[PDB]
Amino acid sequence: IYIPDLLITWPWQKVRNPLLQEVQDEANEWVKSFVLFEPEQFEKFKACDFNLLGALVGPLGTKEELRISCDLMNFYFAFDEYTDLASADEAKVIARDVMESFRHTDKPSHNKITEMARQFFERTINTVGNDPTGIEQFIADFDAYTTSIIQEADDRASGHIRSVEDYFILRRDTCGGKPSFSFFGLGLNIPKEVFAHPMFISMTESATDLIAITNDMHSYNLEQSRGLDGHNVITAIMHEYKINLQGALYWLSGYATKTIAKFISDRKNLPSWGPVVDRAVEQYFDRVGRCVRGYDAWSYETKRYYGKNGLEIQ
Amino acid sequence: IYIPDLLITWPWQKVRNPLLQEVQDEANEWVKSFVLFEPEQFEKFKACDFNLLGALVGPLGTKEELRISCDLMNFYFAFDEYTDLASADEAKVIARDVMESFRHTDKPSHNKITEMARQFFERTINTVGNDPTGIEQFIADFDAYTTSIIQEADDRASGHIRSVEDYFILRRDTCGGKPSFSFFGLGLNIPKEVFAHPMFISMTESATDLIAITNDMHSYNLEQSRGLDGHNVITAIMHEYKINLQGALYWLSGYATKTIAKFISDRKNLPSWGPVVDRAVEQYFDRVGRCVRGYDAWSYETKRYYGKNGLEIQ
Repeated sequence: IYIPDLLITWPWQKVRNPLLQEVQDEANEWVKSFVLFEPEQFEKFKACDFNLLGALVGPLGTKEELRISCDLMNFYFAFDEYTDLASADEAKVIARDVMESFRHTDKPSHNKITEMARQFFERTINTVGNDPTGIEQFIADFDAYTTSIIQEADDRASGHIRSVEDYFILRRDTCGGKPSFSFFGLGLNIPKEVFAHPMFISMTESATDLIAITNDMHSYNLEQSRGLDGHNVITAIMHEYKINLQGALYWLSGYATKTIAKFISDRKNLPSWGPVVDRAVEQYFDRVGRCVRGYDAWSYETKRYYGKNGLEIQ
Repeated sequence: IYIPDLLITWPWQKVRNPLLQEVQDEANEWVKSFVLFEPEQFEKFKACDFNLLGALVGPLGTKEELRISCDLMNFYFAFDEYTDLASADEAKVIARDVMESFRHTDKPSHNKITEMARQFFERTINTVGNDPTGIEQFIADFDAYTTSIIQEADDRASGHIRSVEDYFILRRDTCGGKPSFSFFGLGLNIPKEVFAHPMFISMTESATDLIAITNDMHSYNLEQSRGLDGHNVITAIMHEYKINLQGALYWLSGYATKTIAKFISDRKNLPSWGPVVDRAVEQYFDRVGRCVRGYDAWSYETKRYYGKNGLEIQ
């Protein structure tokens, strides 16, 4: 099997924040203070290695900025664990309380996950400053993310094979790209009208697809090993186009090439909103660029470790 | 080799204007009047079958509307023939004169190709009415089309294998999609500002890629049955991604799927410009839809007739 590099045409290159190993400890301290880690649960947690992910995607900056980058990825883990054996309606209330903790960090929390959420976002606004419009964008993205996951666990145990179109509509919210992008953009004070511009949304959608499909390609070998390969884009493509695994990977390479080319073209054709926000929007998608590359780096290294492997029998 | 259907997700369906056979004569009794056909030259002209293209592609309407639709396709051929043995700077002058013939149908012409151009456009404006903004769009599309072909024939006899990105930048002008779209849109009186809207340009680019890649895929067997065709998108993909023919076709299927999905998404997210313009833009891309399907229909039937079984081991 030949596995194409879906990001060969993605200009942003992999860079590890050097300040890791200097926040990796106090970051792992913080999380354990909120999660009663069982043995075997601490394993797969640290075998995922969410702090490295923060170092690959977050701004290259102060030790405090790498701090909040580590908390985001760790908070995503903690939120999923805290709501693991919760029902749909309970999960929706928990997510709504988490979003209230983000909106008002001055108000006190009422449980482990609202306190975690309150601390992490209070730290973030200390480091990054006030950003009314950015904060609203992030909470809106966090809401669409939590909804998609809670309501996909409500769909689970069903015999329908998802089409390629329906795979993307769901995975654009489930993969957690959108709230990662809007979080790393906090402080840029981008106006609400720019976030609602179709070319902003279009570039956001293209970058999310790349996070979803790279994650599925890099995890597919693992997934198909133990019948976890049912919700993968490769399975959707093989089923819908009646082609073998090799075919579906060439297909993704084509799909990826068009997606990247439209991301870059849309960047070059954005409207101007004057010099100040233009620099902000320039910086925003620079951060998205680093984020897509950083997810692909981490998602390749962790879900099939080895070295520079390119051909397997699976 | 398995050949995918690149337009399987394209909602517009193939429909032949029933008024063909009733316009095919008097329309073919026009090109003969302007081109001195030699044997072997009148062959491929009736073996290309440009009036069926007009019937597959143009609006389903009056016999006069099918007339102007067949004139455009016929004019594209007659222009290439008239400028076949011309130099680069000579070809630019002839193209500039033709565009002047479109701008001023009242003024007399000075040669075969300016008279044909004048007679075709006066008829077109008799049928569809005046369209100042639409006429400017079409002439701009026709300028970029003639320029691209004149400069490709001038660069030719060079050692460069063109990359995938450079293949698309050229072929978006060379395939004649853009002037076809703006021509079939004549009469809709779309505002100059809607033509310059990046979502209008993006949808236009997406539909042109589909015209370029369907034509190459449907002509690739012919093109390689006679060499290796170094100017085909399949050649560019095999070279650039170091994959075989089968691989490059799966790649195209993925590239087409993303392109189509972005065309439909972009249509659904156009801004509103009021009730009159919105109906105009709805009709414009409905016609582009029919045009893309119609080109794919014609170029599958012409370049390798046979039938649709799926497989063709060549």
